[PDB]
Amino acid sequence: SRHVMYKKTSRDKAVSVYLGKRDYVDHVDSVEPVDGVVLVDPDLLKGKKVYVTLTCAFRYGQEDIDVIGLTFRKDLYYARTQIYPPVEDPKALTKVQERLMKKLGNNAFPFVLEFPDFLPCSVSLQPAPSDVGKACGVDFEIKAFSTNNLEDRIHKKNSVRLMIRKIQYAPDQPGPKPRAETSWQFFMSDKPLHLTASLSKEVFYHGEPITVSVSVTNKSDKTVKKISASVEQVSNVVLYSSDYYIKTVALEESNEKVPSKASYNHTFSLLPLLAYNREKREIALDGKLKHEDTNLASSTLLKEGTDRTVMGILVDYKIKVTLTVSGLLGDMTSSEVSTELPFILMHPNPD
Amino acid sequence: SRHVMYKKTSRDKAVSVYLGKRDYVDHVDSVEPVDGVVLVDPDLLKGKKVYVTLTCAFRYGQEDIDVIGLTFRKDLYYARTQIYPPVEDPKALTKVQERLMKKLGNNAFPFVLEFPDFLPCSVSLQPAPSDVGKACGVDFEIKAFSTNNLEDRIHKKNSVRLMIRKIQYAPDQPGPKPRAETSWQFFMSDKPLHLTASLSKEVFYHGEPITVSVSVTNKSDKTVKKISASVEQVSNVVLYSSDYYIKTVALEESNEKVPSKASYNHTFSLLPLLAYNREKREIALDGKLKHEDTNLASSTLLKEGTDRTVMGILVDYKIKVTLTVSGLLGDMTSSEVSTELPFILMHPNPD
Repeated sequence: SRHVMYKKTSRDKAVSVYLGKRDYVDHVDSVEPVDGVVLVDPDLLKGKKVYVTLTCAFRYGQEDIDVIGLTFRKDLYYARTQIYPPVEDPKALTKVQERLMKKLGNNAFPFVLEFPDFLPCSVSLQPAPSDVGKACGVDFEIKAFSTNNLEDRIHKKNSVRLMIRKIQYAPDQPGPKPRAETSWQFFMSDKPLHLTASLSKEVFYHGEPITVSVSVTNKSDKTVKKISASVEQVSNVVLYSSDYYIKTVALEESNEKVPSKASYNHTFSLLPLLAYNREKREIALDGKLKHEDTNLASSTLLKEGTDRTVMGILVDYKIKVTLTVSGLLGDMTSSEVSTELPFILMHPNPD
Repeated sequence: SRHVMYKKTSRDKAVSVYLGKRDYVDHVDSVEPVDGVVLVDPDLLKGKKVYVTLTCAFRYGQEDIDVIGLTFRKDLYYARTQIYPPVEDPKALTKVQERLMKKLGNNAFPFVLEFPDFLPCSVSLQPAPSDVGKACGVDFEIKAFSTNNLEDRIHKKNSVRLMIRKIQYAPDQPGPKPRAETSWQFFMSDKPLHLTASLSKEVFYHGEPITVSVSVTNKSDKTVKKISASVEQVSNVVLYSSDYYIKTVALEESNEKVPSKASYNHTFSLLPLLAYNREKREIALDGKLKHEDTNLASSTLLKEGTDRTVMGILVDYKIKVTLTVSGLLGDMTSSEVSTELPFILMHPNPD
């Protein structure tokens, strides 16, 4: 039984919001709803009506939504539900809504705000210290407030705001094994540099090592000086500025030589975590850096022909294995050749 | 007959330097020497001796060498030659040194400063407006000055400085044809996505179109939505800060579909010039942006096991062809796969 719960009271002692979670799982097929409870104080309400909202929104300039001096903002969703005076809709309470209701008492009014399937998940771009202002990403916010009319300035102490998150999971099995053969033919004649990278599965979760079986067969006269397997994260902003970023989030090298007429076989273990990329800036995270529950951003996925500008940021990951061949181009020069496999990265299934 | 010549007089009317060129060709095998002439005025010299220097040097912080407020500087070469009073070395004058000598008269003393083969060519990184200070690169400078002792402060008006450049050429023939087969095997069974990019040659010059013959054979159930061929420039700084940059300097897309059981054949024409990349910042050039004779930086080349930190910046270019397949990873998602060929980019042979 989960004993933990998130709550915040409006600083006029009028409204108060109570959530079980802050992180809601997008299962691709469906999304977890925001089942919550709102407390009221009819005396201090002063005959004002109370509503609850759910706002998904892209921002650009600052970290959070509720901050002065944004460069751009574009709400991607809005909902509203009157909780007091209550439009009498006695729906079945969730097991979480029971826990929150009993403790409070009679002035506890449940609610359920739903999530669309066209929205992205939570994503944030931590900017470089110098380029502070490039900061952008998608945010989510539950908010409750007391009001009379529907077109009024909501006062400082009337409102109450909880920053929530949307995180993405999907099953990795049953799934195939991605493979990539490739054969470079430099020079006269037909003597190829064969490379063969492969994966065990297409989906991966934060914390999971990513095994890449490499298989080189060097028929050329020239030698392979280094072999290296990496995880690259590409980020594409698709609102306001539309910037582009790329980061190596994991890397493992092999300084072993692979000369002519030789063959190489090794399985690299790559582990892209934020832990080893804290110092790195201009990187796509699924939250704020200071928070502990933050990881690298999940793989964005676009269905059919959805408006790309909706997603806010497009994050994708790929494996990349790179051979560093001595000679090849130039009499005495080291050149590089690579081959890239894409994969999905997501948040693991919560307990 | 070239009627043009570069000259600058020290603003004490003491020393003056006269060059035919400012751009000297590194032919990889050899380098063009700095054949020049120096003018003197024995009366105003005031019994001071005159020398001529050739200084290759990396810098970081500003555009030029002769500027106040550098963050880092590391000279990579230094030479000196006394021209007055002349150590009597009557060597044969070049055809260029003749032209400069006759016009001046009796006070014209020729000189020849040589270039090592361990030095890089001219390269510069134009920083972003925001990140001004990332500016770095290799510079070259001919300098003459009048002095008494060898350990004195050279005065403002005694010295004279000409910023010169070192540019790299090499022959493209006789040469092979780079090719790259690659075969992706996603999903169960054995149905591959075949891609085959190829080049006509390995060396290319500024201004020359780069033809890439692409050849797709889609045996998989899924469709290829887009095909794209690009030129990527990677820059690696190897002194002081050691930053990393990557830029698409040329791009050509093909929105033609390539469905299952189908085949694609087309030759893309890519043309990486600075003209189409002026707006782009954090890009490796072979000079200052404001100058007209500037292009994209040439391909750096490292021989045997040279100290990489000598070159200052490591610039490399590659062709990249990218297939954008619908489906593949995810039920209804577009993923990408690519294959990369390296090539050499250099300055063309001067007239």
